[PDB]
Amino acid sequence: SMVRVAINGFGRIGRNFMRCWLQRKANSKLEIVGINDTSDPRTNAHLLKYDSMLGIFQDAEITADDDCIYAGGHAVKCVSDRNPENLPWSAWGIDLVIEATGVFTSREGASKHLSAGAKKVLITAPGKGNIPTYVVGVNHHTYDPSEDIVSNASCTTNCLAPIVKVLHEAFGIQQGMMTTTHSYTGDQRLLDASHRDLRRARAAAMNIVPTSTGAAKAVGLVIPELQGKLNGIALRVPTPNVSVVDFVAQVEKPTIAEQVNQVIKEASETTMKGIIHYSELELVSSDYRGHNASSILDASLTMVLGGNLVKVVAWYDNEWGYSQRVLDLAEHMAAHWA
Amino acid sequence: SMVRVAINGFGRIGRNFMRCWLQRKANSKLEIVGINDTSDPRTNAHLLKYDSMLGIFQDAEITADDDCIYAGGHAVKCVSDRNPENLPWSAWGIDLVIEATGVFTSREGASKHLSAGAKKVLITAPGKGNIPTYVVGVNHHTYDPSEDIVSNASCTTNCLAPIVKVLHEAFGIQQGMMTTTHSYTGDQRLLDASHRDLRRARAAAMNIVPTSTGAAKAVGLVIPELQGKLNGIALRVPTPNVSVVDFVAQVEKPTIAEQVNQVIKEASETTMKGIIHYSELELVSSDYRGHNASSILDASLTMVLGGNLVKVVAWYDNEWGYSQRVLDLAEHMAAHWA
Amino acid sequence: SMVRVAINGFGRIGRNFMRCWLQRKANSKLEIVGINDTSDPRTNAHLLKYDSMLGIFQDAEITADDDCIYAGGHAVKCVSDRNPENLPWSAWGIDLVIEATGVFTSREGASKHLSAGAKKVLITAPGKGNIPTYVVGVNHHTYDPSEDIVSNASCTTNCLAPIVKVLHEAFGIQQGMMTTTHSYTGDQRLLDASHRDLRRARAAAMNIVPTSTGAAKAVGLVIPELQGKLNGIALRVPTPNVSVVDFVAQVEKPTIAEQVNQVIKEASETTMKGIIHYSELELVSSDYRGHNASSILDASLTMVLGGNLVKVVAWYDNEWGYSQRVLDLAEHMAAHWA
Amino acid sequence: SMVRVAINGFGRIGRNFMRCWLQRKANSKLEIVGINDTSDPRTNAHLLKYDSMLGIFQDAEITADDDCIYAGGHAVKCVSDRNPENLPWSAWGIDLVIEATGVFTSREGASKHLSAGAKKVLITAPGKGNIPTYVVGVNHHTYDPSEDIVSNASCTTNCLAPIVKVLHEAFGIQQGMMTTTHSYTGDQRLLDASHRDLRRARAAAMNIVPTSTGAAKAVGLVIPELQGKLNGIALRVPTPNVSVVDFVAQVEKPTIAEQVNQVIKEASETTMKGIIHYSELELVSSDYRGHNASSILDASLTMVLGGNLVKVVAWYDNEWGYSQRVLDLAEHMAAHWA
Ligand SMILES: NC(=O)c1ccc[n+]([C@@H]2O[C@H](COP(=O)([O-])OP(=O)(O)OC[C@H]3O[C@@H](n4cnc5c(N)ncnc54)[C@H](O)[C@@H]3O)[C@@H](O)[C@H]2O)c1
Ligand SMILES: NC(=O)c1ccc[n+]([C@@H]2O[C@H](COP(=O)([O-])OP(=O)(O)OC[C@H]3O[C@@H](n4cnc5c(N)ncnc54)[C@H](O)[C@@H]3O)[C@@H](O)[C@H]2O)c1
Ligand SMILES: NC(=O)c1ccc[n+]([C@@H]2O[C@H](COP(=O)([O-])OP(=O)(O)OC[C@H]3O[C@@H](n4cnc5c(N)ncnc54)[C@H](O)[C@@H]3O)[C@@H](O)[C@H]2O)c1
Ligand SMILES: NC(=O)c1ccc[n+]([C@@H]2O[C@H](COP(=O)([O-])OP(=O)(O)OC[C@H]3O[C@@H](n4cnc5c(N)ncnc54)[C@H](O)[C@@H]3O)[C@@H](O)[C@H]2O)c1
Repeated sequence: SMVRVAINGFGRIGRNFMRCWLQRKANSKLEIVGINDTSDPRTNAHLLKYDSMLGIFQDAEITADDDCIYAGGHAVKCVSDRNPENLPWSAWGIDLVIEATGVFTSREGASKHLSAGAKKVLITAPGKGNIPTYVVGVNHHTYDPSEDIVSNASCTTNCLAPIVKVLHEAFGIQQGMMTTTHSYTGDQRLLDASHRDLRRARAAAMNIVPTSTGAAKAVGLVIPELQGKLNGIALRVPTPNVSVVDFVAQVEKPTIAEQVNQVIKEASETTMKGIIHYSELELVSSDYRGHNASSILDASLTMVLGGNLVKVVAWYDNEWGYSQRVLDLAEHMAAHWA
Repeated sequence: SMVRVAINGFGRIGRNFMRCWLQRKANSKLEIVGINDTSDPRTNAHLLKYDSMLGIFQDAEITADDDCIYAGGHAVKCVSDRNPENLPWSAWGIDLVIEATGVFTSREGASKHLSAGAKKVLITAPGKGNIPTYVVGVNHHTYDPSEDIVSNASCTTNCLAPIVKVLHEAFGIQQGMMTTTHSYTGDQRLLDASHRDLRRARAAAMNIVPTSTGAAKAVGLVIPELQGKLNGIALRVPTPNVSVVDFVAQVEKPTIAEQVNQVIKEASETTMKGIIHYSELELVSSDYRGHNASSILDASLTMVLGGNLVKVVAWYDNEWGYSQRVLDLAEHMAAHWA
Repeated sequence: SMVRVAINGFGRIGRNFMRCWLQRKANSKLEIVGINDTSDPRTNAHLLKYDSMLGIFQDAEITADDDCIYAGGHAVKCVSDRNPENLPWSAWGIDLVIEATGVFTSREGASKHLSAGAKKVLITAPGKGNIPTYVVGVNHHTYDPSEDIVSNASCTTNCLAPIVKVLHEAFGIQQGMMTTTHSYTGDQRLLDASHRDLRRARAAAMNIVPTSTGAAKAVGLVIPELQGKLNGIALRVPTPNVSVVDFVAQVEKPTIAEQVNQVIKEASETTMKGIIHYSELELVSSDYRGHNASSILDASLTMVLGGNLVKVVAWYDNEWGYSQRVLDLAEHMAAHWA
Repeated sequence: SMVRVAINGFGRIGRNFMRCWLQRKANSKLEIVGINDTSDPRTNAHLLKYDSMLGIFQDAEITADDDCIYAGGHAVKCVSDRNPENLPWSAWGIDLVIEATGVFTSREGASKHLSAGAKKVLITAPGKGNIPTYVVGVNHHTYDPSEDIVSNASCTTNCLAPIVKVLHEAFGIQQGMMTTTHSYTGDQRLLDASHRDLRRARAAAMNIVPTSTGAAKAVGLVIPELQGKLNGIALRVPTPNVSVVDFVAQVEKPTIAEQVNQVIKEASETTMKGIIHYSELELVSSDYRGHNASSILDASLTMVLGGNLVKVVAWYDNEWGYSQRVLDLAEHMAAHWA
């Protein structure tokens, strides 16, 4: 029977994850039975239904009362406590917590759900410290059913890793530089305001904002042969969703642009089907909203110089594509449950 | 000698106020000696100098250490405590606190600065309850030197009131409706997220967001004859700064557009000089950045029907113009410090 | 059998109209057989399918060659000539031309399609001079089957007129002021550049840009009792689509907000069904994308002072809603093709 | 005495060039005496003074009549003819034409100014065909005084070339990939509309838009040893001005990030002073508005892997910094006039 899931943090990723599940609900091993968030159920049902990016949820009615959010007859219990130790996970029989607050990414933070009664936690972000990290289509079959806390990495890592994996196997990646031109996120400020990062303090819709990213080093955890070989940065820019990765690799086997493209295309039809999509179309960021792939290779932009310097460019829907992956990782854990 | 001022909340209004004061510092009866804010002095010195809206501060060098921000040799002490009861106002000899956090606008909230030792508080927002409210150029000469807590109203009210006062005295305002088309503010969300107001919850730079405003009722507190005669709404739109008021009045004395324009132009040259600016130019919001007036009447947009229904439109820089008026109100209180 | 329609100008309105028709194609008396536009069929097929605002067209396959656009097997002939006198309207047997270029809105301009062979022209904009103007749900039943050139007015007029008509019949509108806070359009500039209107010359996505509008006077042509009683302005703001009308009326019959709301709700359920939608929800512009109504009354925003000064606020999707009404007007003309 | 200059095309670059000159007018060998543009002098004086990006021109009064634009007593003659063969260049004694329309970048196009009577033309864009290309601080001392038509290259080339030149001399560039994350320009569409490039057809303020750029190949013309070794792309993003270049080079001499930074910093103090600025500050795009350097190296973002794969990141103000360079190239030509 079903794995009972709770969502902790009903934010952009929490609510995209819930909409992904509501559309794949008929063939799932998961049942979302609870949400904890700092707001109330009426606010949250409103935001679940009325989304500036995804539009109005159509498939089922979404309603709320003091206690619950109702999404097409399914009643999802709600609570509101900032400290996960106090959560009613035992009383609700929660198996798996989708940890989407952004604030409990270390083992000590995420463990508080275990001590409140949950059996496992899936963190929708890179882990801090020693937390096993999975990227679906790259290393998710190495999942160890005895792990209690896992990470689904970041959106950028889920875009980059599959492409790196295909290029590494075909050409041998020796070193690699990435830049993601990335939509702003809720971590940034609307107008100039205090922040730990002096660049992310700055009005997000008016600026190109450079920032660091662990995505390129995190690829080394999911593809252990590349540990320490990749580095990169992020530029946040004034769009609200959809991002793009530009990756330049120094490879061992000399090649040309048509061959790099052919290798990716073959992978997108076979071993990376559903993970990498190969696009030959001249599209822009709006067109990739709602796309289900982790990475959409923009084949016209591929270029190679001197045999060994390879550049590829891939799109990702950082909210929705990432949430589809969280859901796939969760379904995978449900099918391998101990 | 000088009135010693502390800023509580070094946000958009706090930092605009500080820049206003640094440029009018030679003519001033105030001396800013302290800042309380939830962030540290190095962050705040960086944000003071580097502003997405105002640009790089040029007049003087701005530096910081653990304890202080230095703005052209002047040392501004810094502290960081969310609870104003704990603040060192007696120890720093603070006379006047500029209350710019947005969070202590009731008498009970603002009184915590008195009990920490400040002699007076000027709230940079409408007051809740019974707090005397002043709009410079409308009723600031009614200020009573024995008042310990005052409000400088909102940006919208400072734009609307002077125009209303001139139109009321010339034509007799019987009723009036206002809509402000207003730049987004820090109160709104960057991407759809929880908020007390379900409209302000929504991505601010992607949406037109209606909201309620007390600006129109607050005009009745500064022009007591009009209490209960005005109402209005706000539409937040995707610009970071500069706003516009549209005001439709039912008046007693029949008139036409040219005459309504002439009455405002006359007032802008005499009794409202420096408060209302009259513009015959066809400008857009960007052109009003840094403008010092509380209201800039856009004269081409004035229209009248049937003698008695009058529409006027006025611009305001909601951050900078408003902060100029906080500074004027403070200088006025300094000059009458009995 | 079918009325053969050609689209002249395959811009935002032309392409929205075509999508409207492709989704209502089974119930239709029209058949779109031709397009004239300044660009070629491959470009136009790409733009028809890939739309930043509407997303990717899903219902049918859309393809092109040198001569034609194919939308689900239906072949739409294409030509590219700036001068409508040269167009092959007789040769293609065109009955009705949808004039959507923005450039042939006078009788003399629009008559060039007649002289090229079309039997009638429907202008997707206000007409200049003496052109009969229809707003569906307000005066479209006065359409006269012998009229050869008609106007569907503007988006703003389609939003404002039905509401005015309901309020006039219930309360007696004596005078009225309108401001539309309107999404930017193709008529404006991306960055400051030359334009007939010095305000529209200015960077559209960075500014609030006031402009004149004939929408309020045009309400007098569709509701002849109100000719000369209404006036208004527009403020263009940095959203790409969806607009809002704010209307302040001086009325004869004293009233209050609840009653004004009840009169509009009643009309939305009966005589204005499908034209006015009544909303009690706290939504923002993004939520009205794709909405089929000409006006969506935002009921919480309704306010009344002194019995006789009434403010209402209504949303409209200026591209899609308006195009639905062009399609309805065209279906109406088809049904009465005497 | 003075070189008499005319501006053909009074667009973003034409008007930025004019403001650069008005501020450096006291030590110049150039005198701007005429403008040709498709609009009239009153429109153009308005746009010259009221700029959404640069703000209100302060230094001098700017006025216009039917014939002329006046900028602080200096009367600049205006004409309006799309075809440069008809221009009054002989009658106005024009020596140098600043060709800023974007439409006369080939030798045959630009020569029409010579045949109207001008002696030289400086194209504010890459040339098509065999036109000598200069980048100030890279190859401008190779100017040949007998050349009648020159190119100042693009904004991206002016940012990239100086940095490439310093890296090549210190490390030996073997191959190099660039991506510029670039503000939208007037070449793009405000809302989805026809364009030769199917990506630039798309709403520029709502999308990340990839496009090709000749900047990386054009570096090979100004640094002839690197011909054919560089390639790259552009991503247009929703900011109106200021751009950033990300450059990844494969170099011969093994190095680390601190050494790459030290070499650039030393060049910025000496041979590239005024061309490259070295910044150690954590700033965002808004902060670089109005910056006079061709390239501002963001030193914190530099990274190196395996000795030979080097990434650097540099900002540029694509309007203003580029126009300063156009002015410097023109002054250089004036000082070497034959
Ligand atoms: N593009 C993306 O948005 C994206 C993609 C991949 C991963 N992520 C990661 O997913 C996580 C969430 O990011 P997001 O974009 O949803 O941010 P968000 O701020 O929209 O969502 C966080 C939610 O958690 C709530 N919250 C905060 N602290 C809480 C607490 N102690 N208890 C309960 N609820 C709490 C917030 O109110 C909000 O509802 C972050 O770790 C982020 O790094 C984001
Ligand atoms: N257009 C405008 O921005 C505008 C105009 C007029 C009035 N106001 C009003 O001015 C006030 C502030 O507006 P803002 O736009 O500057 O907001 P903001 O969020 O930029 O500023 C608030 C500042 O105070 C800090 N803060 C919050 N709680 C605190 C506490 N308990 N102790 C100390 N510091 C705290 C924040 O960290 C921030 O630095 C509000 O009352 C607002 O309504 C704003
Ligand atoms: N919100 C709106 O967009 C809106 C709403 C209602 C009405 N309108 C009106 O509809 C009309 C078009 O608006 P739009 O927003 O679609 O503009 P747009 O610029 O997107 O569309 C015009 C189209 O016609 C083409 N064109 C221009 N001149 C031509 C000629 N001589 N021959 C053939 N084709 C030509 C353009 O290339 C473009 O494809 C205008 O009259 C406008 O006022 C627009
Ligand atoms: N970031 C930048 O804007 C940038 C930087 C470097 C180079 N450039 C180049 O500078 C040139 C101008 O670009 P821009 O951004 O000023 O564009 P723009 O469209 O703002 O300026 C072009 C001007 O020329 C006018 N014009 C067009 N055709 C004409 C003709 N036949 N005769 C006279 N005037 C005519 C236009 O009306 C406009 O005033 C282009 O070649 C562009 O590639 C642009």
